[PDB]
Amino acid sequence: KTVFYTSIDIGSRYIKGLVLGKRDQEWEALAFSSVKSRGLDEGEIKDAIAFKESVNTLLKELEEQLQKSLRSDFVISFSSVSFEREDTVIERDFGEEKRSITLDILSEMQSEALEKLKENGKTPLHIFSKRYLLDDERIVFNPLDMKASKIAIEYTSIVVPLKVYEMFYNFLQDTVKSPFQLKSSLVSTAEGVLTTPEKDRGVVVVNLGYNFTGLIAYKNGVPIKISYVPVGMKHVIKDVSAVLDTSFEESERLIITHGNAVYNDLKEEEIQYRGLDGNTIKTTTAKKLSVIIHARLREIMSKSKKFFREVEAKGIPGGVVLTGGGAKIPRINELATEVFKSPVRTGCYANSDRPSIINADEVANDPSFAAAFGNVFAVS
Ligand SMILES: Nc1ncnc2c1ncn2[C@@H]1O[C@H](COP(=O)(O)OP(=O)(O)OP(=O)(O)O)[C@@H](O)[C@H]1O
Ligand SMILES: [Mg+2]
Repeated sequence: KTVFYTSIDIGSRYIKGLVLGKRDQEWEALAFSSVKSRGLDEGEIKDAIAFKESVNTLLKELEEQLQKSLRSDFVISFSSVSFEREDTVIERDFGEEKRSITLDILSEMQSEALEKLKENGKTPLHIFSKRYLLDDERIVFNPLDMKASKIAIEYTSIVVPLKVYEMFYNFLQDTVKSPFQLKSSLVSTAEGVLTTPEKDRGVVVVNLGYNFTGLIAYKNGVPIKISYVPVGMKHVIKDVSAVLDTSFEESERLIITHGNAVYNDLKEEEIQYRGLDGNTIKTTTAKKLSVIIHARLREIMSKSKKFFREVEAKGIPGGVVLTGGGAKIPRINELATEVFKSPVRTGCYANSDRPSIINADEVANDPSFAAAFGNVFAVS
């Protein structure tokens, strides 16, 4: 039997869809597509009508490719500036009795934790067992099948204000014709591009998103910090449009097709583009475009450099993994290496520890689909 794993990644610019099939442990990419996101500046959906259709267009495209009808459970991730880390510990005392830890005991405890994390108007999207202690002072890597008299588990969780949660939940409930689970797009991205030795030794994931740049760091298998910089790709595009009387659409087209993270060695070859709201065709050079881009990019990083240090107080054995649309700008890793002074690589599903899904060559190598993959594996 082929069990289906549907996944949606709601971004401020694009909504990515993906459907994976597991059969014998035969991960395959049965369907996938991307669509222009609508109805939300970001964080908030300011036009649920426009937004709901964007999600339906995606759903149509997906169902069509599958020559089927999606009725399986969905895993939907979305981006927010309000995601944050929260911990909680849960303990059990079986008295003098020396009970053996089973999966049941572990899920009860994780459930106890989920409840506790639901407070202060926040609600957990991801939970990670951080450490295990059997009857005070015996750190184990896996408590399962071990007999203890007492057990304490510290959990790390990524939470969101239920205010934001409701917003997405309500609208998606009237669009997705099946139950689902919301997830952080930043955490899922990390889960879909990182490697175990990386999540373990220490690594920083820098998502070069649209409205902002997301920051998340892992150490010892779980995230230890998460934040962002209020500077994203949207700003690089505003910059290009400002310097060149061009429109925002034309600005993005240029960035996507001619942009480069290193301008110093480019040729001054001519590049044409339509002026602001007119046929008036104007012209720039390859180098001038990249000069405008370069500035914005140096800011984004130089600005997220304090995060690098802030976590350094708890790791670059893994360096930085760049993901998101920005990660696709040519030679951006080269710019990042100079700014962060550490090893920099591009994140995508292919360069991860994760299973080598079959028929899935383009999206698995696309940084923009990282989260889509993460959503599925950030579960089972
Ligand atoms: N191939 C590319 N080369 C360079 N820049 C690109 C490329 N593809 C996309 N971008 C840039 O990335 C932006 C989209 O970023 P991204 O794909 O991270 O957005 P998103 O997932 O919709 O947003 P969010 O960060 O809220 O999840 C575009 O506005 C564009 O400027
Ligand atoms: Mg994204």
